[PDB]
Amino acid sequence: RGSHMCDAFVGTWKLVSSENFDDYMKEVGVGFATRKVAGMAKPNMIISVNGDVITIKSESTFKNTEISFILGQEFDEVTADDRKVKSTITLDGGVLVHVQKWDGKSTTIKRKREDDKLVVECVMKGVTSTRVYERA
Ligand SMILES: CNc1ccc(Nc2ccccc2C(=O)O)c(-c2ccccc2)c1Cl
Repeated sequence: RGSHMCDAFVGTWKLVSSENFDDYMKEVGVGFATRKVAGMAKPNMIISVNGDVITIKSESTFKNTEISFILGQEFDEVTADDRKVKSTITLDGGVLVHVQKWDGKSTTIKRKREDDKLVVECVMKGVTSTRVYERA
């Protein structure tokens, strides 16, 4: 297999900035204790591609999580805050667009390359949080 555009996401990433994440978690429905502990965390994100399968791992003092998926194909995901969601991830003009559905609710997580950073935008019902990662 040759190179793919999504190889731009591959690597080891560390959180360097976070904005409005507590308000995003509130809108998602995360409880007080989980919001406080999750808000302290500085995750490392490890992204790899093998054939059609993309794997995103998050390692932190709060939780270690991992998803593997094929673009456009729905999968089960247990989130760091212990939601059991149905997830679909697609590539839209270079942006990984991740929709999570649960309990009649929906949230969208976008992952984009900007300069040498990986920018994550989390959106729920008018509330956005921006989390910026740099290469580890
Ligand atoms: C609603 N709850 C919630 C939602 C998103 C989280 N994290 C991320 C998810 C996707 C892409 C990126 C991130 C990131 O963390 O940037 C976390 C979280 C996961 C691990 C540690 C801390 C928070 C939590 Cl709890």
